[PDB]
Amino acid sequence: ERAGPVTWVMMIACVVVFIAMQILGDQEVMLWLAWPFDPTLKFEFWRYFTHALMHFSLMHILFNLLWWWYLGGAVEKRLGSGKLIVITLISALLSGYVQQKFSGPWFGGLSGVVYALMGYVWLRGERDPQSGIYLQRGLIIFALIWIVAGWFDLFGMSMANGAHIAGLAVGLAMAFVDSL
Ligand SMILES: *C(=O)C[C@@H](NC(=O)OC1CCCC1)c1ccccc1
Ligand SMILES: O=C1C[C@@H](c2ccccc2)N1C(=O)OC1CCCC1
Ligand SMILES: [Cl-]
Ligand SMILES: [Cl-]
Repeated sequence: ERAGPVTWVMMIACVVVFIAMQILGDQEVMLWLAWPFDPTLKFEFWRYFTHALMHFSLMHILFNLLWWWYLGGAVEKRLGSGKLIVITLISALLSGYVQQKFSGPWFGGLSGVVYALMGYVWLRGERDPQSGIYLQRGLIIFALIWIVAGWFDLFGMSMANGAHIAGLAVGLAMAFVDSL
């Protein structure tokens, strides 16, 4: 029993980066991995994605990776690595875009991506049971509680509601496309 290669490599990468952040401090790692925060950086193309790899607390990374492991892992197993890769790239790009637009380039984390995955697995199951992909009732509840936590700032997070929504929109859009 094991998480697929994308699911696994993403978790490893997040952990390595989290470690780098402990050794060097958050700021220094952000200096290299954050969304372009200066026009002289706009052509360092890894930055449009690598912001998703940074986490700022234990909770952040523990919870993001837990949801990534479960939702990302299920999508990878049942729908393929390619599917997970595309959901990840698109949600990371759009949620990052929306985030920097409203609040500037200093942010990070897999939240945009897990919102997408959450939206994807849920809607897919709603519209296409026979797909084998669905979000259990109990998990819908826990997902909702964390959405509330982020919406009303019960727990301080890196990204704002807008970027979380942008992540969700991506997942819903792809599930919708997929269930035609
Ligand atoms: C990202 O939004 C950070 C939070 N993760 C999250 O809320 O994900 C839920 C689970 C399914 C999608 C919404 C977060 C949670 C706990 C601690 C810190 C950050
Ligand atoms: O988020 C989530 C899903 C739920 C959960 C359920 C079982 C194991 C781990 C996580 N959860 C969460 O926030 O649960 C809290 C209550 C008990 C563990 C932490
Ligand atoms: Cl595993
Ligand atoms: Cl966040």
